[PDB]
Amino acid sequence: ARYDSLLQALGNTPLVGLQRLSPRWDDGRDGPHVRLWAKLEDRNPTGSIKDRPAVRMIEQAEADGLLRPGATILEPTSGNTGISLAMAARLKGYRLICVMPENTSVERRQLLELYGAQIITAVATAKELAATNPSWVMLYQYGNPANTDSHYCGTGPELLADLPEITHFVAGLGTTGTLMGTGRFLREHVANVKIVAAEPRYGFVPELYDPEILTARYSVGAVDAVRRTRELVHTEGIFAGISTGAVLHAALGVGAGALAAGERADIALVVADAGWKYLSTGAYAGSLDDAETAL
Amino acid sequence: ARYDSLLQALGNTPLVGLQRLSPRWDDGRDGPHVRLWAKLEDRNPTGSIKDRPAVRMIEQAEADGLLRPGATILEPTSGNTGISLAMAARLKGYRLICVMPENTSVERRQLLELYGAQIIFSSNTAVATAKELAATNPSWVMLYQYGNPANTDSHYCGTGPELLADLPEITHFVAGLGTTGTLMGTGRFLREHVANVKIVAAEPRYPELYDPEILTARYSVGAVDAVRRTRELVHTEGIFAGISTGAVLHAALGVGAGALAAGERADIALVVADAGWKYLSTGAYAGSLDDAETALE
Ligand SMILES: O=C(Nc1cccc(-c2ccccc2)c1)Nc1ccc(C(=O)O)c(O)c1
Ligand SMILES: O=C(Nc1cccc(-c2ccccc2)c1)Nc1ccc(C(=O)O)c(O)c1
Ligand SMILES: *Cc1c(COP(=O)(O)O)cnc(C)c1O
Ligand SMILES: *Cc1c(COP(=O)(O)O)cnc(C)c1O
Repeated sequence: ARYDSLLQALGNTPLVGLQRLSPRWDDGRDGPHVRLWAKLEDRNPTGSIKDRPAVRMIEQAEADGLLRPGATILEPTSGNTGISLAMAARLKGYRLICVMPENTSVERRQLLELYGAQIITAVATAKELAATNPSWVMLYQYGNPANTDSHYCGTGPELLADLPEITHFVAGLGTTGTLMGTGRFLREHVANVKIVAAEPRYGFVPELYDPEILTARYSVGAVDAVRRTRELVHTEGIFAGISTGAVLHAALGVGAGALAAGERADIALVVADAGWKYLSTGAYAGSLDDAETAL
Repeated sequence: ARYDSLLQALGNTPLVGLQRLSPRWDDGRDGPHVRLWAKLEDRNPTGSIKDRPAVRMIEQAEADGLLRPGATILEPTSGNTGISLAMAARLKGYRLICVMPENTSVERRQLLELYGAQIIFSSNTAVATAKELAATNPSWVMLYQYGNPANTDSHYCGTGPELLADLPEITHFVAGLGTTGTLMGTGRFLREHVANVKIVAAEPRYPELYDPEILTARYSVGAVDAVRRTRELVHTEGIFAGISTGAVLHAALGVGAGALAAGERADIALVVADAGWKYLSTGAYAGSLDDAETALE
């Protein structure tokens, strides 16, 4: 565990059994086990899963000759990808400018500046800004196969190593990188694997998306998401972000499926970031209806 | 990396070279290297170093027969130790009640309840209230992190061995001094294996575990210095740490400048104890440093 740079202290995230919240942790008289396992991607340099594609997208753009020393990077995001890229650019000697509206909160804005980024439909605006300079590159996490590659070459191998007996992989669907990359890999090695997606109730379709890979899709409501998140910290001591709530809700559906049909299940689910940056929204305390409108 | 419980997903935290912020990362014509290495103890179940002694103190109290199934735990803390114990108690089947003042914020309070703790407040009133609750029924226990050798043991048996393994060539270990667990435990261990090791403490300007023999230096750090360093650390190295890391880093840069001036090698390990997330609401990462200084108190 000795790294000459933070960029290497990346991935190799733990997988943790959720014994209290699993439908059936122990095999028994009433049937085989139905287990949830949690992949803690919040144990990453910036505390989110986006550290994986961020570093990969920079290394690929280098390899394709787009990125020369002292160059400048551009991307549409004011969230987790922004943070990740800013960390990674700073360390690779690059300059960053992120792509967001004025509307975007003071919290998100100041966090990016703290990491050293600079501040500026939004996908299109960005493409135009890259077309301004030869040394200005736009990585495009929504289209970039390096996003999908980072999970193919990291996340999937780690899961399979920790959980050879895996039956399902559940994860949030945003850029689609996680599900595409991890699902492509898991299918190759575990033929019977099911790849389940969790998403918000209502946008665009990413170039990375391939529908064949998914077995199922769950549309999750705010109240459900929040409730699950809260259950997850109350019961398991894991303080996750809101997308984990959605993922967990979907994973409990799947799990209830296996339990009803008397089958084994080992369900791996992605904890993509922690609850720290969602705390200011009150959503962890008070009523769930307060929390729903407060999001 | 497959764990049947979160309690095992603990320790084995990474050590990361700070190349930009190090006084001299490369050995050269002008002299030997002077390096800072960062032990990322924010990569822990609850995001702080207190996960290590919290789990240890529960396992020891079990072994000493204080903790039977369904029992209840008590401690003076509304911070990181409280969070850690609440996580750990919940998973070991125990009940928790924490001990705090009125002053303590709504943030800290709600975070503890979110982990499942219960609430008692007035720092020493609160220690005494807890004492009373152990006297209610003998199966209610107070772990006493400030006195408990299991606190010191967790760094002796984990933190130190991990450092030495990653950094055999270590010359200094720098860490914040609160309960003293980190410095005592890690320093006792490092001295046994690296004779010439220097154990430097960082603390703020104005415990039974404390042993003075162990420290080679003490640094008193001002709020403005602390905050500035924290900020430098995220700008330059991409590591978003808590305020105590700022203090630690300030001390580690003093030590480091020493070694550079005297033409000596240095490999200085320093503890990043938690992350900046829970300190962000205080504005201290933005604005003026004088705003940040008064906004912390
Ligand atoms: O896709 C995301 N979240 C997500 C995924 C799946 C489900 C939910 C969700 C959250 C609350 C309620 C219901 C669904 C949320 N997050 C996400 C965050 C950051 C970025 C980024 O580019 O910076 C992103 O592309 C997606
Ligand atoms: O020891 C701590 N911080 C620390 C240590 C050393 C130096 C400083 C510091 C911070 C700002 C300016 C100057 C010094 C701060 N924190 C700490 C947090 C929680 C607990 C707990 O028991 O719950 C604790 O015992 C200590
Ligand atoms: C990116 C992200 C997701 C979705 O992951 P993709 O691989 O982009 O689909 C979910 N939750 C959080 C917190 C994220 O940052
Ligand atoms: C506990 C703690 C310290 C001090 O550690 P001790 O081993 O108790 O001296 C410093 N910083 C943070 C954030 C802590 O939680």
